[PDB]
Amino acid sequence: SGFRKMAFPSGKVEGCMVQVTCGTTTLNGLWLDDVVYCPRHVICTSEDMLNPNYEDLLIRKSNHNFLVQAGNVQLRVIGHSMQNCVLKLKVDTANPKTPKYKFVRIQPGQTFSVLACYNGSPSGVYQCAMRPNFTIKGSFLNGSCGSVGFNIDYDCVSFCYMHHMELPTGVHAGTDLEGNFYGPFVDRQTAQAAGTDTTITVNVLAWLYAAVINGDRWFLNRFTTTLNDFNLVAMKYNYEPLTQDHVDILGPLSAQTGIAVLDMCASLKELLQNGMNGRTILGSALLEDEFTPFDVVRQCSGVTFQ
Amino acid sequence: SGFRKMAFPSGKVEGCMVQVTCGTTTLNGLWLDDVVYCPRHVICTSEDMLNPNYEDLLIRKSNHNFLVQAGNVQLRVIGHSMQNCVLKLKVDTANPKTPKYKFVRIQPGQTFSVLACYNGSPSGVYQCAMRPNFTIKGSFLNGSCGSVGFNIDYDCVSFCYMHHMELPTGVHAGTDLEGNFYGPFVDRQTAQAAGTDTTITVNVLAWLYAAVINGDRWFLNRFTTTLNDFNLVAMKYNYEPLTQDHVDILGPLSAQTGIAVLDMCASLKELLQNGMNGRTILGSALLEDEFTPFDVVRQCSGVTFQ
Ligand SMILES: *[C@](O)(C(N)=O)[C@H](C[C@@H]1CCNC1=O)NC(=O)[C@@H]1[C@@H]2[C@H](CN1C(=O)CNc1c(F)cc(F)cc1F)C2(C)C
Ligand SMILES: *[C@](O)(C(N)=O)[C@H](C[C@@H]1CCNC1=O)NC(=O)[C@@H]1[C@@H]2[C@H](CN1C(=O)CNc1c(F)cc(F)cc1F)C2(C)C
Ligand SMILES: [Ca+2]
Ligand SMILES: [Ca+2]
Ligand SMILES: [Cl-]
Repeated sequence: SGFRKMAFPSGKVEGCMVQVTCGTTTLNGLWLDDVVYCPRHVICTSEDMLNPNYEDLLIRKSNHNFLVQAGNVQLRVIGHSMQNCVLKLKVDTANPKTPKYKFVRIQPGQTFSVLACYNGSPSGVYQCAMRPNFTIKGSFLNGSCGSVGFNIDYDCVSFCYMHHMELPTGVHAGTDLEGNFYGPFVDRQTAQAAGTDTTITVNVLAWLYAAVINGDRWFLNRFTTTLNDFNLVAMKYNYEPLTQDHVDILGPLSAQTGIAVLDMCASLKELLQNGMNGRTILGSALLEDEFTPFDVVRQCSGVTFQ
Repeated sequence: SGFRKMAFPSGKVEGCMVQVTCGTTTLNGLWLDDVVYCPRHVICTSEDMLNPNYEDLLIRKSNHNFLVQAGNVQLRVIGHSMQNCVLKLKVDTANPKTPKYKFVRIQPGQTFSVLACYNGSPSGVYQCAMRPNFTIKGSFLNGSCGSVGFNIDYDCVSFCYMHHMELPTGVHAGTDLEGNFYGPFVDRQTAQAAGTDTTITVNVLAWLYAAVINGDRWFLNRFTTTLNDFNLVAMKYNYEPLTQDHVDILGPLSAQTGIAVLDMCASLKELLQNGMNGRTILGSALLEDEFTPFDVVRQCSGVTFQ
């Protein structure tokens, strides 16, 4: 028993982390086979960043301008191109530790692990969600750019995120591994603000199922609701609409606990309208929306990876 | 910016995890050089566990009775002994992935990462604290026994915990790597209860320093207090006494923020007596006591490991 915010084991991603230096700028790179992926603003100095011409700045650079280190060892760059907001540096050595991997673009509401890195060396690992407003609530300092976020499915690392920037309010923005931003953000030092966020309703329900499984059951009421009446209440409290797909995805947790999704919706409606009255659920005083239904089943079923 | 509950990168510990089977019972082992460390109750069946004679049960076992798998590969056991609550199985192959490591016995209040494992395969990683009552608030299912907890100091893995058991209220108990229990617990299925817990005062202060560093400053008052007057208030709210050692350990965060430890004590006293009035600190509605001063400086300074 017990429920913790749990990250994927980081070992397969640790073996892929390198340092990329171009001039004054060092950040992190991801070394898969014979390619290093990093943020394209490694080619910028301090003044450049207000409004850089990347395509232009990159012409003034030769392969030899990029210093790539995998721990001690220097990797020799033998090619380089820009894809959207990411650099691909071809190196003369394939990474012998390259895991089986995929590049995925995750959906808002989905979770992943971040391996926070400085100078190509891993700092820590923590679980995040892609917020509805396409930001993450991370912990990133200057030097963390190029750190990646990922899921592991048995032996396969699905890379979904590369860190580029911080926004007002201490939230973070980045790209998929094809260098396309999540949300409307751009890799320029301009006035950019995150959209208003919303609470990921399906994840809050998944977490109430995690509470029941763990014997924290005080908030279960005797009532049901319709999907329509539920979404009218959710709307007031800045919660995303619950869809039928969301209901279907909650099916297995519903069946394991013997609590219909619409009955759990009736309990969430009461919590939203009445508050928690100083009580906790799974040790928390606020409703948690950063656990997917999959995360709940995995953690409560003890699913493992290669 | 941003503050997350962050685990150590798990890669060095992942390479040490194996499966140990004795009869019907499979749990996890830690393979360092040519020795596998696991919980000694791997030699028990279901009925044994009410009050096992370990010394006795272990005599009926030969080396060949222990099936040890490192992924696919079987390891051949060529020796076995019991040290307190742990088995040492000598194997004919030294682990080529053995990191530089130490066995440490941590102090209550100190944090570590758990690599949750099933059938020798890693599940997830999360940060825990050794509670004052010698329990941890973990996430452990049947099959997780032998999972280890650890700190990384640059290249060196300090093993401090091996998982043995769950207690009433969904909290967990285990041993150091010399097989001695943290707290008064025993590896028998008896009525055992955790002592009353207390809040780790020094860690709450470290976390308020983390809030200020991150620009969450609303709870800072204009007052100071003496150490004695502070500890009289702490006592009422079931907080540990703050010692001079604790004050000295908070010195660097005090200096970085320009807030004397006794001034921050005055602010915590007001929070304890008045509550948070529906406000949050670093996104939390409750005071957090599972971040050490070291954890705060590391996460806010971007310290990395080999
Ligand atoms: C990254 O380049 C690195 N070397 O680590 C760095 C990471 C951030 C520093 C602080 N925390 C981070 O995650 N990224 C950047 O410096 C990016 C790059 C230029 C500006 N920028 C920002 O993050 C700007 N941040 C910012 C705010 F957070 C808030 C605000 F009001 C204005 C800001 F500029 C690029 C986007 C090219
Ligand atoms: C471990 O042996 C394994 N194979 O994973 C297992 C781990 C626990 C199962 C549930 N969560 C765990 O962390 N340990 C045990 O089964 C230990 C071993 C015998 C009993 N036991 C318990 O954990 C008993 N738990 C228990 C309570 F949690 C609460 C309660 F009121 C009574 C209990 F027995 C040993 C201690 C030898
Ligand atoms: Ca050269
Ligand atoms: Ca044999
Ligand atoms: Cl909370």
